[PDB]
Amino acid sequence: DLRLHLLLNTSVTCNDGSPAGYYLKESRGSRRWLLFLEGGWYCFNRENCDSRYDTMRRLMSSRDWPRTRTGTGILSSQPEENPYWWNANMVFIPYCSSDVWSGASSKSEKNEYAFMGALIIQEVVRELLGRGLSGAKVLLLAGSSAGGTGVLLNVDRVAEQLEKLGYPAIQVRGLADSGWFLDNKQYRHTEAIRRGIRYWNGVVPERCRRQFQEGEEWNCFFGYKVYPTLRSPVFVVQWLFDEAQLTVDNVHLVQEGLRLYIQNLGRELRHTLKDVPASFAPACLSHEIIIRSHWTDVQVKGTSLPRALHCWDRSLHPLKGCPVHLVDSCPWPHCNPSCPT
Ligand SMILES: Cc1ccc(C)c(OC(=O)c2ccncc2)c1
Ligand SMILES: *[C@@H]1O[C@H](CO)[C@@H](O)[C@H](O)[C@H]1NC(C)=O
Repeated sequence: DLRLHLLLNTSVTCNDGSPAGYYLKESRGSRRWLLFLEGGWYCFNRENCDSRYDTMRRLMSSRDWPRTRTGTGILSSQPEENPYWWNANMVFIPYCSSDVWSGASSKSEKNEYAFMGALIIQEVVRELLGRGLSGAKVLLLAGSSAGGTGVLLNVDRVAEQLEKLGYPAIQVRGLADSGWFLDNKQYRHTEAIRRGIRYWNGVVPERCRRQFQEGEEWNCFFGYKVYPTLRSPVFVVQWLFDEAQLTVDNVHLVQEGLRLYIQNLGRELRHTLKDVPASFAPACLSHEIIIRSHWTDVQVKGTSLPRALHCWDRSLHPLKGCPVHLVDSCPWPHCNPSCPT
């Protein structure tokens, strides 16, 4: 079990002004630290945030959080469940800012809600340095869905923060799960991101911001555009037929037009990953994420995700029998027999 700690700086808050926090399980025989960002869509104006506050309140508030959580999948401490990093120090950071981990805006006389995702990550890191993170060799910033996009937006800021605080020996890396989206044409008929950034005072990585310039920061929420601007090593996990991508595209899984649309989407996703040397992209229709207990089952070309992640660790010390670039080439959901059932 991971134990809850509410932030000691109580001005770094969830949407409703309650303190943000993190769940921690220490492993004193390890210098590896895994910090996982929870996902769960976002809200982008007063009216849709009010609706989320009525029926998704744990994603906007710490008032009802439980004292403990069980680590699962990549956050499990059992070797059978987690062949990759079972002995690491484990951190789960709840998503209570509704801003894709991008916000830097406090509640005030003009703001009904606080959007502080980018500042929550910074404050968690700062408070962990006093609890053993100061001695780490590797900090892996991981996350799923909105948390996976959050990794892409924040990994280089964590690296810069640790450099400026005087910890240049900690190697910062990212693991983005299910957060690599395409700004494609819908099957039936990006503005939500543009509106959100303004409402949240959202921030994006500086090298990407300098390319797209003022007003066009929404581009940096798209992995294929932001990834080439990043300096930290990043491993990308993405289903070729991701269910959230299909939802945004107004597809609900077939006649000829939809067959062509689905095949073209898988081809486009594969194309965006061609020059991503550390990646795992199975040809499956899924919303399943890396904290699920059976995450070990899926394989690409005979290699599982825990194995590919281990090979990535070795590569940061190509390797014989230890691949890190694993992208399916077959063109239809479940053409890989190991897809989640
Ligand atoms: C679940 C989730 C979390 C965060 C983001 C940014 C998501 O993607 C989009 O909002 C988006 C995708 C493609 N075209 C336009 C918009 C989806
Ligand atoms: C608490 O966090 C805010 C926002 O990052 C910061 O401005 C403030 O200085 C912090 N307080 C302390 C005591 O560090």
